[PDB]
Amino acid sequence: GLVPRGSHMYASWTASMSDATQVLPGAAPAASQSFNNQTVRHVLRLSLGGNTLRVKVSNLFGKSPITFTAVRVAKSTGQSNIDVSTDKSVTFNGQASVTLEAGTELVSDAVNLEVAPLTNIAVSMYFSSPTAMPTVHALGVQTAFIGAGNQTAATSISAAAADQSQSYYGLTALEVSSIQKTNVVVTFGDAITDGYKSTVDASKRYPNQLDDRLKTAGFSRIGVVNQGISGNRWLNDFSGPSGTSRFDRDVLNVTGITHAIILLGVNDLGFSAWLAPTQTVTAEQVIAAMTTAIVKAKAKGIKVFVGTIIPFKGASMGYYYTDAAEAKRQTINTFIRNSKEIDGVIDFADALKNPADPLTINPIYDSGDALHPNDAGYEAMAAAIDLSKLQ
Ligand SMILES: [Cl-]
Ligand SMILES: [Cl-]
Ligand code: NA
Ligand code: NA
Repeated sequence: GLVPRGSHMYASWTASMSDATQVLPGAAPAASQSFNNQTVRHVLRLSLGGNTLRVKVSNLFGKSPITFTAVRVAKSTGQSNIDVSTDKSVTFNGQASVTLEAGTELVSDAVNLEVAPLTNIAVSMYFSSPTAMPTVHALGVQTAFIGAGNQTAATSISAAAADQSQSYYGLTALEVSSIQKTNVVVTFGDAITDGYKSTVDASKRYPNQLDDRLKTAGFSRIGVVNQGISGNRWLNDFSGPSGTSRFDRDVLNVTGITHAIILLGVNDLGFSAWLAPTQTVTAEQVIAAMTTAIVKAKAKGIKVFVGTIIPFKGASMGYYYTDAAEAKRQTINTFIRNSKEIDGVIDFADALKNPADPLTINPIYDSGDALHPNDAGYEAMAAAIDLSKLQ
């Protein structure tokens, strides 16, 4: 019969936030990027369509307040171009401008813009004042366009190509409303979830390719959102907040989450040889962090899947990959494969390993650094997932 008409919001796109100024122990300080009477137009792919949308902006890692002078949305027509007939003001309690204190985030009012799954929209922000923006998604695998003055409603961004970025600035979620029964799959992890070495602007991250499989099978109401951070670790900050500290924000608190795919840990193992020798961790400490995250998500009724850690022999031998890192990887993967607490294993390691040597990534799936997959490898990761488990 008729689907009950109650409308609800669902996360359609996400980006986990990092503090661009945080550095490793013993490292030199790093400056945040700043805007000053400038517009940044972001482009993002929606996983879920629907009738209205809202934008979640962020000053989570600011050291002082920031003011979004204007925020607007429109359908993207490629590069920095928009369909101006779809341009809409994004308001916050009815106001076009909004100030976020340091450490806070805010979701906008609903915007009356009907949107379709697997389409791109542009989210444009104008900062009239000098604005430090340490709160970023560093590796967006997507071009952002920066121009002078308030260009938020302009058909394109007029500026030099050298001003472009591949980050997201203070933009962390896009939610879209629907009356339909809807699942939301959160992919949580590091660069291999984030999509590092997949083709920029091509939507070839593994969660994108999983999304493609779902829609091709007819499940337009099963969404996939990306909560990967390149360089992320379970147990220590950098790159990005530790996985254990961000799990509530980036997984449990995602609007409409029903399923989580967790793939995290290789950087806990790889960072201690050289990047961060004071942060050596054991497989047992990684397993303890995973355990607590699994317990919390299951207590919320979320279906929890854990991926095995993909082989990475050859990745900066002696300085990231080591015999100690491999032994920890083996222990962690054995724990994952035999766990009765999780709803299922996704054996990414088995799917991507080299038939000639299981400690290395399959050459056809290797971006070239022995650690990050290429587009074909991210396609193979998505192909290894049982879609009946996301129902
Ligand atoms: Cl307006
Ligand atoms: Cl690169
Ligand atoms: Na900060
Ligand atoms: Na959240």
